[PDB]
Amino acid sequence: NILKPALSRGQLKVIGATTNNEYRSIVEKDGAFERRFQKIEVAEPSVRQTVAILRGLQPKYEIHHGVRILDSALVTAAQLAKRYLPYRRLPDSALDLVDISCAGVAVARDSK
Amino acid sequence: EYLSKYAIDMTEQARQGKLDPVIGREEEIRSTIRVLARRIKSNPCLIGEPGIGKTAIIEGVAQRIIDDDVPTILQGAKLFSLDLAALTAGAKYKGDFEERFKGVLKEIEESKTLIVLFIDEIHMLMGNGKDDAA
Amino acid sequence: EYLSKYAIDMTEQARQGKLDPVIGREEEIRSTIRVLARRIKSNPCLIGEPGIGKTAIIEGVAQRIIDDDVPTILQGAKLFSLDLAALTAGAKYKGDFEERFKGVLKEIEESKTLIVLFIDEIHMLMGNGKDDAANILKPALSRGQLKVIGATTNNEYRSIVEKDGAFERRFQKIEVAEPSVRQTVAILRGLQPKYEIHHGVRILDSALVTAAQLAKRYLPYRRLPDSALDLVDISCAGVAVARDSKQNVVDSDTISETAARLTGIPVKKLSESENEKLIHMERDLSSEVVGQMDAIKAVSNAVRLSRSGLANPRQPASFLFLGLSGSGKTELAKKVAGFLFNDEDMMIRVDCSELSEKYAVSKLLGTTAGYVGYDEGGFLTNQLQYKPYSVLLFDEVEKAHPDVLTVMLQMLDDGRITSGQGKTIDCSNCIVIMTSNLGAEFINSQQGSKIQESTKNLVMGAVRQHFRPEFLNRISSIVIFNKLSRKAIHKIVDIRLKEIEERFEQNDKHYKLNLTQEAKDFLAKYGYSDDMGARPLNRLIQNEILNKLALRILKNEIKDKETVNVVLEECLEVLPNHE
Ligand SMILES: Nc1ncnc2c1ncn2[C@@H]1O[C@H](COP(=O)(O)OP(=O)(O)OP(=O)(O)O)[C@@H](O)[C@H]1O
Ligand SMILES: Nc1ncnc2c1ncn2[C@@H]1O[C@H](COP(=O)(O)OP(=O)(O)OP(=O)(O)O)[C@@H](O)[C@H]1O
Repeated sequence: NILKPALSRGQLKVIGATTNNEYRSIVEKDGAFERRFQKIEVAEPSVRQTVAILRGLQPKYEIHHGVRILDSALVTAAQLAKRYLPYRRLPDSALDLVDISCAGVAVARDSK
Repeated sequence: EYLSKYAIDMTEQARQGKLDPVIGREEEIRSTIRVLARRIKSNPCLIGEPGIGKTAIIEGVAQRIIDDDVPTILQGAKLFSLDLAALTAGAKYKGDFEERFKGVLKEIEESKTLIVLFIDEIHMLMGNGKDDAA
Repeated sequence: EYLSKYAIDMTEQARQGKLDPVIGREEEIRSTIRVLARRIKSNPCLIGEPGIGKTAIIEGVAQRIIDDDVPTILQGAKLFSLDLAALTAGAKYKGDFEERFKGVLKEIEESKTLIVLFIDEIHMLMGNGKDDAANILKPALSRGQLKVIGATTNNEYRSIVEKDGAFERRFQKIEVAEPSVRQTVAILRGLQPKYEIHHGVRILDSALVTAAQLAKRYLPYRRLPDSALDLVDISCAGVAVARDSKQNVVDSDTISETAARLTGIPVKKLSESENEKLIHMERDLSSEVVGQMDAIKAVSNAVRLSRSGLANPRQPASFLFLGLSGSGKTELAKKVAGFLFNDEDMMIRVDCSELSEKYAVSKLLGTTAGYVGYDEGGFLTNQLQYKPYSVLLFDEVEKAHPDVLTVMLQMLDDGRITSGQGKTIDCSNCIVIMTSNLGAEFINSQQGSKIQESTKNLVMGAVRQHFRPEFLNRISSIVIFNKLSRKAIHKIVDIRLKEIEERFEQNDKHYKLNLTQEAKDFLAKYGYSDDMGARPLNRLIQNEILNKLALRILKNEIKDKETVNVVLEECLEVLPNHE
């Protein structure tokens, strides 16, 4: 009855999260969970939105790595993420480019 | 008493207004009652898709009992919902959990009104492929 | 006295009248006694399907002992029901399990006669992973008589033997038979007074006969010793239950109807009206399906024969629907379900469109153990096990490969279809409707809307070329649907327009259907693409009416209702504005 009697009574508020195909498995294997949880579709952000996110996270990266990030750099990460990493969704794809680039600067400092 | 630890008094909850009033399903509640009113193997099980309302029927049973819509045969009755915990509270010390279960059964038959026990998720009764099902 | 702490004295129960007497089991009882009389292989094992009187024999033995129908050799023995608490009373303390079996296995022979132990479920011994779980005490001590009688399910016996070995060598396997209906009734009669007394109702003797006979036909999943009693006990309760809510058990009005409430099977409800079940069927099927009256009657009549169980106990109502596509070859089937279950969606559609002999049977019946995924029964087993009188539809059964057709051969004649699991279904109470397009080559000649004799034979030729006659010979009727004469089309257009209204959810916008004879003729005339049946009428309506309507709705040019007129096939009907 994992979470069951409580979810069924409005008690034990639970916020779940999973991947579309994982969900598919929930729906097929249990079914009743789909009747216990309210599905909320989460949408991939656009490039513009992705950049806004990156700007917001920019200080976490600058502080962590000890680097300064140009705004055009973040725009670039989002554009390149969409164009060159088509199989992986934008939030991480852009962040990987930003985070790794920042890391590279830091690593490079210790290379000399 | 094991019922005070391992089961919910559905009829208490009905009495307390904690259960939704049942709407319709008159034939299903009558069918349920006719089976419970049997003398031999009086054990109905509600089958249907999840999301159908079969629990609501069980709540309906409790409501019928509270307001005595239940036939004379079954009016002097109580309805409890057995948690899996009777068995799933831990099997440490093989057989103990089966004994708690049997304990519950002793309480149910022993005199104190026609106590009927509700088994939710009856699939759990399957045990470990018979074997542990005892 | 371990036995007085952990076991029930079965002869106590016999003496106290707590056990039911048994009928017809005398030889099987004698067999267990004769085995006990042996010095070697002295422990009988009652083996059979669940419910096949295995403990009835044992309970019967206890009575035969107190009644002295047992050799004195054995008669002086006492019988006890063991296991369970015998073991589970201990838990902590390794070896307690042996200590629990040990004094039992000593007291059993210590002066106070010989005690026969009953392990009703031998299969629950041996040990869960062996673990020397005191089971070893049995073989170890088994030389000292310590006679044990036990029982197991046929399936379980196999498991006992394979798991232990010694048990096969120590026990005498005994097959226990399922009784015939005649024997079953005799059993029921013996128990009749127990139920009459227990419930305070009477039972008609014909009712007992009915329970056994009815159960044999409509409860194939439960063995007669139980199935017949279930109908008796449930019925008796039904009488007492109704009586004692805020008399006797009638063969018909109580048992036949009870079984139907339990299992489904409308024909055993012995309904008060074949007007509101058959007559209305023809009318309503005819009301919605225009033309093909011949088919409607064929089905209605085949269905009629199932009333009261008159139809053959091993043959589903069965049809093969041939004819022009668009003639309602599957629409009729839905309407039949629409009548039978008062709901068209209750029909079990079988996707015959997708068949290969290598998957074709397996997706219907599933597979055996050892194969990726068991969940057997995709389309047939999983439905028929729960819906005894469902109606099946095979959309293009003709695309089936011989393996499926073989399943259908069984279905159509002794429908004890074996699932991949190995368990049968027994769906003789279902309705089987199958379809095919084979007659297209002849019916498309358009030479007469009612199938003509030449056409009929040519169509049946193709059917007989395609399916083996063995299949065809098992179908209740083969019907070639009539083509949709213009006459039919006018009636159909009205029906379709109403259907559109009926399906239009929340009909704020609703059809006025100011068809007038002119648009009726427009749809009926221009939509009469005879060689495609009625289906094109739908396309015409979508193209000419609904598209415009949808646009006017989107533009909010319509607030409610729905104006119709003809503006002037070039007129295109054209619905008017509204607001
Ligand atoms: N006929 C009804 N009368 C009153 N309440 C109902 C009725 N049908 C549904 N409900 C309400 O909605 C729920 C019906 O779902 P129910 O609890 O029966 O789930 P369920 O059918 O048991 O499915 P499950 O197998 O996930 O338990 C009830 O909890 C009740 O609140
Ligand atoms: N005799 C009829 N009266 C009213 N409507 C009909 C009639 N025949 C056909 N229709 C309409 O046309 C369609 C007939 O569907 P149906 O699938 O039976 O055609 P079909 O011949 O089965 O197609 P196919 O042979 O490929 O399964 C239905 O959608 C129904 O609305």
